[PDB]
Amino acid sequence: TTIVSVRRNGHVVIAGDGQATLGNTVMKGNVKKVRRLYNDKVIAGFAGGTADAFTLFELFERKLEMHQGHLVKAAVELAKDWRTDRMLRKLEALLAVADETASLIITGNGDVVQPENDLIAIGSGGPYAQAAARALLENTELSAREIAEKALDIAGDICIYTNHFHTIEELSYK
Amino acid sequence: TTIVSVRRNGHVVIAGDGQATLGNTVMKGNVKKVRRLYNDKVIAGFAGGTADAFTLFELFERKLEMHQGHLVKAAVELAKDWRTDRMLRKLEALLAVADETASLIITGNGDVVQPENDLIAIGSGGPYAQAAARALLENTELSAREIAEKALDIAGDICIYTNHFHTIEELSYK
Amino acid sequence: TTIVSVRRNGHVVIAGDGQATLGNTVMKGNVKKVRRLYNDKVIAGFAGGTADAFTLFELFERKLEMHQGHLVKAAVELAKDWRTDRMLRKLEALLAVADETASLIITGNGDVVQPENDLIAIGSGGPYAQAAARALLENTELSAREIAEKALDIAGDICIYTNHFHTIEELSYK
Amino acid sequence: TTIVSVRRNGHVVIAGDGQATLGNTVMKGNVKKVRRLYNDKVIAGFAGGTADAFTLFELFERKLEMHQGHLVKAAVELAKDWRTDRMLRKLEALLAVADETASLIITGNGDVVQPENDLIAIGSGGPYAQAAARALLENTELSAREIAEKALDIAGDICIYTNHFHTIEELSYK
Amino acid sequence: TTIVSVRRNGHVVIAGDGQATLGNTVMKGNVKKVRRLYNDKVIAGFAGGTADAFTLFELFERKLEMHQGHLVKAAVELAKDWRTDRMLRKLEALLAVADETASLIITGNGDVVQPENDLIAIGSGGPYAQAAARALLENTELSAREIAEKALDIAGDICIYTNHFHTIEELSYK
Amino acid sequence: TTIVSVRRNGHVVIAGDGQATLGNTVMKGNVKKVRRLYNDKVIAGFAGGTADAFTLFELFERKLEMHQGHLVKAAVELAKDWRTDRMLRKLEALLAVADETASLIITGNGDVVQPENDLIAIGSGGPYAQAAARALLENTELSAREIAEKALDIAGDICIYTNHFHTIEELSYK
Amino acid sequence: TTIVSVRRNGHVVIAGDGQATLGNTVMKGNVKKVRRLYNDKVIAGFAGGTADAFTLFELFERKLEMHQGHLVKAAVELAKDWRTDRMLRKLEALLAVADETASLIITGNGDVVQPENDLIAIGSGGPYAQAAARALLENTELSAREIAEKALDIAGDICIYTNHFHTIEELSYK
Amino acid sequence: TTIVSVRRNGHVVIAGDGQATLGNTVMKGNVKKVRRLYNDKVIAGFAGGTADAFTLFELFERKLEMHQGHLVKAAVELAKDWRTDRMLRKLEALLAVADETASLIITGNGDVVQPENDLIAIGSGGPYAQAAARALLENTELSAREIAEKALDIAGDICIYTNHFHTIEELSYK
Amino acid sequence: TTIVSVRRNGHVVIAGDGQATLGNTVMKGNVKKVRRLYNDKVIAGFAGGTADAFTLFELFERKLEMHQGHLVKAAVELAKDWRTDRMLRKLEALLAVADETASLIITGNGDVVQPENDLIAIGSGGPYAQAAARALLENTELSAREIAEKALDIAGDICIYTNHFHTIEELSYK
Amino acid sequence: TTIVSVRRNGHVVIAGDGQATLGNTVMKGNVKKVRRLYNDKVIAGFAGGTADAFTLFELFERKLEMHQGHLVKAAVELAKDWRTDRMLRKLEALLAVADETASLIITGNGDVVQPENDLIAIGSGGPYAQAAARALLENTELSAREIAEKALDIAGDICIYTNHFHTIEELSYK
Amino acid sequence: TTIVSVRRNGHVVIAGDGQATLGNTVMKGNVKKVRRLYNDKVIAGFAGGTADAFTLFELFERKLEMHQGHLVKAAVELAKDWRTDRMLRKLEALLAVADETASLIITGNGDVVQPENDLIAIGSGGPYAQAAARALLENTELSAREIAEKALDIAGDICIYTNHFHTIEELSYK
Repeated sequence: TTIVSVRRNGHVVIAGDGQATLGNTVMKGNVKKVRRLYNDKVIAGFAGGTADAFTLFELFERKLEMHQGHLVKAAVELAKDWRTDRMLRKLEALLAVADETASLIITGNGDVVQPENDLIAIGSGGPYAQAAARALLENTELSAREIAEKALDIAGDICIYTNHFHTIEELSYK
Repeated sequence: TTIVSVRRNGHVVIAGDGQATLGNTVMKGNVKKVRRLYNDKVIAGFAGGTADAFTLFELFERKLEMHQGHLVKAAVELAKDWRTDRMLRKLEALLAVADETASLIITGNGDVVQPENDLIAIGSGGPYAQAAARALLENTELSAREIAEKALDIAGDICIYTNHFHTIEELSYK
Repeated sequence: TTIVSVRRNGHVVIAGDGQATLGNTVMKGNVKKVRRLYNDKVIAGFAGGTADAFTLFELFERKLEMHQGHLVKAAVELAKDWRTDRMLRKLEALLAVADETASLIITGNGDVVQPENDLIAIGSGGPYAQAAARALLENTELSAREIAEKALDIAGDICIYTNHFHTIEELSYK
Repeated sequence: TTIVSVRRNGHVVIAGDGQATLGNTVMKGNVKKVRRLYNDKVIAGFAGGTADAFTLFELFERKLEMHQGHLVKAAVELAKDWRTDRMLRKLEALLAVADETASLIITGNGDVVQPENDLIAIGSGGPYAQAAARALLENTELSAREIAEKALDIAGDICIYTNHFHTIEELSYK
Repeated sequence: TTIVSVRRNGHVVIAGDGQATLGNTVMKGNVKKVRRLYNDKVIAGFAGGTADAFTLFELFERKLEMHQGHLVKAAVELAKDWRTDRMLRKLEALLAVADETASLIITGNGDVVQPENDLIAIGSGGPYAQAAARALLENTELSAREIAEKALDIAGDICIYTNHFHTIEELSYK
Repeated sequence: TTIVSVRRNGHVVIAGDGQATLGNTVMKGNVKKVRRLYNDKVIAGFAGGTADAFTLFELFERKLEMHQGHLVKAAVELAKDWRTDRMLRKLEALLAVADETASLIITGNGDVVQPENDLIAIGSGGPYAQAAARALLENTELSAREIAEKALDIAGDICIYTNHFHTIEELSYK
Repeated sequence: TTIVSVRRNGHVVIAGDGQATLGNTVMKGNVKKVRRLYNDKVIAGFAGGTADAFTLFELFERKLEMHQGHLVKAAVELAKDWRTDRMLRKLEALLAVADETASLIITGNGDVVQPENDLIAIGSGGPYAQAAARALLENTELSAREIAEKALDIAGDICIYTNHFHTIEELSYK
Repeated sequence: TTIVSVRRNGHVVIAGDGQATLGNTVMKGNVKKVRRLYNDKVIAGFAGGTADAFTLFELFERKLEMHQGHLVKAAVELAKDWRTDRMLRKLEALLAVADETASLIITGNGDVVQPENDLIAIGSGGPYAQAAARALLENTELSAREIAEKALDIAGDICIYTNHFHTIEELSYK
Repeated sequence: TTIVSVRRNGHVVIAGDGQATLGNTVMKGNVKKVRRLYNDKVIAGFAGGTADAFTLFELFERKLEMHQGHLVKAAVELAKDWRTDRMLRKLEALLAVADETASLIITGNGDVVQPENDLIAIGSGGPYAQAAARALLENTELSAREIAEKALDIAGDICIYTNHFHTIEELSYK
Repeated sequence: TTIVSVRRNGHVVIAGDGQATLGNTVMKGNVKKVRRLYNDKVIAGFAGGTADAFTLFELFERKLEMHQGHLVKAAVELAKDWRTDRMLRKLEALLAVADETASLIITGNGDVVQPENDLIAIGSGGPYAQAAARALLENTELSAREIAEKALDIAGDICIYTNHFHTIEELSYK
Repeated sequence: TTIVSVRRNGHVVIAGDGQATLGNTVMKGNVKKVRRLYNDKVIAGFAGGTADAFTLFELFERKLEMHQGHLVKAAVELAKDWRTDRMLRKLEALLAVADETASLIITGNGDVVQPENDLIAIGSGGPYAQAAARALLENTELSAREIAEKALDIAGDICIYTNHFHTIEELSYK
């Protein structure tokens, strides 16, 4: 699994592969690991069980409604209940989420993190995608969509747990 | 253990072996690993302890009653409760279920998965059956029952933990 | 890694993938795991270190010269020296080899095996390919090349350690 | 793997399965693990690599030539060289051999063993076959062939590494 | 430990050894692992702690009184509370029980199983006894008592955890 | 640690060493591993943590009050609560207890056991003492106190974890 | 495995069981673990592989020839070469040997040991037998043969890896 | 450790870090892992012990002399002696070498490898550098030196065993 | 990870790196491992999960409110609750905290420790920094900020898990 | 850690080192592991976390007030609640305490122990100090203070976890 | 173990502790881990077995004779033979050596390393000493002897396996 997020020129994207591995076998190659949230104003991705993310995504929209869609404050309340609740503590996933404000990562340890350039790269192939996205962002004028697309393909060539099926959700704010 | 599910021409089937292995010995060769659920509208299989599935299948039917028989939504609620409950988390099994709508897999990690062609193959012999079923599904006009039957016999010849005792539950919707 | 051998209608083939994995990382995707031997009379494949097979294949040609190209007798002498020599015992690979006479497997344990229909499938993806090839060989009139090619692609879709880069060496005898 | 030897009413037999396992996968199901030796005077079986037994069986015939077909003395000389030679010490197999004189087992540790009633049962399913053969030999008047056949089928139903393909070589001396 | 149950000619029996092992030592050789229940209408055995079975046996008689002595339905209710109750879940034993209706096995996983010919064989030496009992039942006219007696003796010769002290409870219904 | 119990001629004794080992060092050599219970009507010993036994012994006396001092029935209720309670399951000890009625062992697995001649021998040196006691019990007229004393000294000379410090509690009923 | 040596009243004996265990299975119950050496002047026993002892016993006779039958000096030369030679170092066995002079143990670590009263007890059941033999030797006038026989039977009742098949070789010197 | 090789526009380079780790400690940060060979016609790098490469590089120059500077044939002769010689087999390193002809990798297993675009990336940070170099080579017109420099810096930011000290040897052939 | 605390001339500081390692890859290089607490009267650092500390730091401020900001007494109450609570016991972190009174360490084992000169150095690079700080503290007149800064850079050059990104919070009391 | 207690000539002392180890590093060398309790009438020491002992010491003074300062009875009530309370059960420490009456040890298993001569020696270096203190107490007329001082220094020279910083609290009663 | 090498102002030194640990026990505190070589022209130290270094240091002098005292070239030949020879490969030690030319480290992996400022720090306490020596070398004018002495004392205070016994060998060249 690999998920990338890039922000450039008033645009931010999130891309993820579709591979689902069971041991040394491929279970499903067209998994949709990216989706939109909060009435199309928020994009998000997840590395882990499908249902574990759907639960965290729904509760994340709840925290956004309490906080008027504030991404950072809602992310802290989600990470707060994730570590706290005995039910949510059992969930194991790596969430990635972004809006026009900023991009950040959420973990099951309760840790909320914003990467240096809002450059997110998670999953088993995350480090491989961060290496490629870091290269293009500093050496090219390519849009955030082209960077996340090419970086995810390179991660699929390297990571055995990542394939080349792609799902992207762009958000333009300019 | 091997369990196969094929969907074709308005028909969907679930087939599984009957071998139950204890270490290097066969404990029972006529295990019924396939059964019907929700008043004969749903077929299902399981790879693991027999009572572990009977517990999960009964609760899955209760999730269908709360969701009016919706397969996907009830499968998530089952996967949510599976990972969450301290008693259900001890269960170790691989569930397979299908209706006229779609086919999907349920796991103890809370992951709900629907394979590409609704082609499910689980158990120690799953990947064996999956490659035989994929070959016939694309190169023959055989019905879903004929594919799951021949694929399960091939997995029994290959997997040492799978035998040729078979149990099938077809569902026709056309 | 996956390697297939099929024999039908006076033709026999050997096909294998090109993936080379290190941990969870793909090292090389264009590895040639199939080659010809004994002045083009024999085709062979290997699952393991590249040089480990080049050493075994070289000595196997020498065993063919002492036995005048007899495949079975030279394979036993190879398997004899393989387990015997303290240098060769350190080698770890799974050999596959065939001629117009028959097809057989050679292992580092000194075990020489000729499968049921001369249908060889080895590597981490071997059993995946064997179930696909078994399905087409009984239900289709496809030539040995079409079976090994389609079976190897199915194994690459399932096995995470197998890719879709192909290398084939057919031998026609009729 | 399972191999049985029974001696009754001037008759002695050796029977074995044909399953050849590779990990959790069946490699070949029609392996001939039983053969004749010393110009049809001796019957023998083996549990292990095919070539490892062909080497030991060849040398065993030469030990019979030096000892004029004496089974016991040739078996000790084979077991003596087996542990001694650095080449033969790498071989790993369980040999079973019998003639009109007596039945005995040979191991890579150099140990030569004659069971109580000349009842040999080796391989992964050996103990399961000895349990059934011991029951029939004391409670039935069945011939040695009928006992070894039914005991081997029972071992195949229990042992996952043993199948129901059979190979037998009877020796009648009366 | 080994326990056998055979049903033939209107008769059904349950036999078990008396060995109680503590590590590599014998703790007690005259353990009574078989007893009668439900006012002498039911026979039962157990492989595990003595007190764990006495608890499950008493509760099994309770389930029989609620269900008017129905063996199958009471076995399900026992397996239901065994897996469910936090107290009973700690118990570790393998129960075997039979009446004039049928014979079945009960486990701590909650799984209820009826063997093919009502032929039960549990314990560390269970597979050894099933191999012998399967041979005699198909090849002899011996009564169920003689089969369980001879099969248990063979299991004691093979299994190091099983001795030759025997306890039997026959039930005749004809 | 070694603890012995012998019953002869209307007398029953329990003897144990006083060695307490921490790794490869002796922590204390005068431990009192034997004591009296239930108003001097019952003698008992323990191999393990001293407070683990003091907890189990106190509850065992409460079980005797509910059962009017019945040894066997109270021993089962203790073994039932031992395995069942989450706090008692953490305890690790080997209990030995006897009265004028019989002698028996209690374990943390919930197993209650009465040896053949009411001859108990537990601890790391138990099997040592058991063979010395079995020899004297059958070939001498020595009283139970003389047997348990001499057998414990023999176990101290053999077991590195057992010393010659002794504590005995005899019960005479005649 | 259990082997005992007792010396009394101008007599010395060596007794051992015949059980040969593989995992949890008895392979052979009539193994001869005791034999005579050096033209009937010396008795010996072994715990381990049968051929491992036959090799050590043969060389031990050669050490006796170089030292004119001196037991102690030849045992040191045997233990010297045992740990020394790269071939002999792979052997794993526990030797026991005695003559009219003294009794002593030989090990694969090169350790030569003569017990207190020339009372040897080795094997998995050795310490069991040693405690029984120590009890009878001090409390009875029984001959060395009666002590080793009764002590070996007690060890077989306790040790799961020791049976009651016996082999004895007495040496009378007076 | 990380080493990169890029070939573009008649130019080829080899770059590597200078970090030398000892457990979790940095031993030296200015290691020269890149050097020139064969009178400035060849550039090479190594991942491993410093002296292990100096030995292999010296012998590689001698293989170039016998083959008149032929890179491929000398690399096979080096890989042939590397696995063969008992002295060289103990060496553990990953060699990287290139000239105007082509670029290739040499391993201690004897395997000689040429990557797809002559793009070599080895060491603990090798995969991270190949991800970035692959991105720039396809999406930029940057020279081979600019790609290897930026890819090595990205690998140093990711890999904990790689630092930002650089050593480069370019070869221009045009 | 490395965290340093120095106290000198009425000043106390806490400095830490920003490296966050996942396996052999750097996850984030700008982590803020130092922060202020209790209305800017207290400085603190942490080595471990970011949210683990945010949980412990918030409760530590509550302990300061109950104890009127007393550092030592509140640190014990935090360490008491840390080891005691089933939820807090799962936390894994190394806390460092200081005020104008003293400096001390808090651990998950419940151990509260105040180093000799109030010189704290924790994390994988702690012992590295501690030896650099000890050298400057005794041989220079440098202020506590200059010591913690230079010592942290030295630990970053040595520790592979520590970088040169720095965060400091000084407290002046004079 | 090492702690010693000696009683002689109307005087009793408790001495302990100051080393606090974190893995293979020294965390703090001046730890006060000895203190006075119950209004200067009781001396005590502890091996473990500092806060864990402070909690047990305070509760120990509570038990002394309930029991009028009786050392033995209060020690039992402390060991009773230590094992019982879910909060106190998490504490891990080794307590040593003494008054003019007697000296004793308290553990987290709930075990209360009085050494033979009231000679306490706990911690990782405890056995080393007990060896030295045992020598001086029987062979010299040295006071209890001189014995505990010299024994603790010897334990520091031997134990790597013990240093030579000392803290002593003498109690004179005469 | 800790060893330091510092070079400054025409002077170079090597200092090491004298502690020798076995498990958790100090074996010897006055070990000489530093010595002179090549007729007093060279100083050296070692971390590991004493005889392992005496063998390596003797051969190193022979490598200096063949190379006329060249430190670097003789160190490579030593590291070459170290990894090469089957006898030398068993040696485990960390060598440190220096002359007026340069300072360098030698390892059993064949790795020769010269640190940045010729500042060597090896052993379990090496990294501790390196951080102290790095602090004084940049912030003080202290001579190389004063730095290595103060740095070694700091490592002994931190490392539990390092003591304050010192051995130094200075070399002045100016």
